[PDB]
Amino acid sequence: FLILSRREGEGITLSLKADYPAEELIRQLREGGIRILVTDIIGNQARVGIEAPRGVLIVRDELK
Amino acid sequence: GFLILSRREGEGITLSLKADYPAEELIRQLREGGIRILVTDIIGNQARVGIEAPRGVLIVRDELK
RNA sequence: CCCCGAAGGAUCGGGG
RNA sequence: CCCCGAAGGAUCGGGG
Repeated sequence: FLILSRREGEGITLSLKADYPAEELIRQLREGGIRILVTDIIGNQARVGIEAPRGVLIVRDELK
Repeated sequence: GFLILSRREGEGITLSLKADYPAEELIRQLREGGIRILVTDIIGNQARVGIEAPRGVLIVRDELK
């Protein structure tokens, strides 16, 4: 699980790591799947959790 | 053009890839689009969440099985 | 409730 | 600010 705070209007982008083997990934999902939990909301700040095979990159949008 | 659904503290979303979509085809769609996650709005107890993703992926609120 | 941070895979960290 | 919906790909619909 990875945890980041977003406000209204802020996003999160899920590329997939360039290196990892193509087929490799696909099974982990057909089995695993990606999990998006909204672990706690407070005032203006949503606090999200993301759980994803290690071949997916997760970046807050403001990281280019 | 993405998918909108409200969640509360502790509520989730699970992203499946449709069982019929080809293995090799999906990859193409992420390689060129990624999957995006906007928090469109926050109001009180409920978070409003936008998710943009290739028809290859099934977006379901965690409480539908 | 604010504020600030977070290249972080952790249900993140720090301040009023 | 609440309520309740939402198998829905649409920055979702309904009531105070």
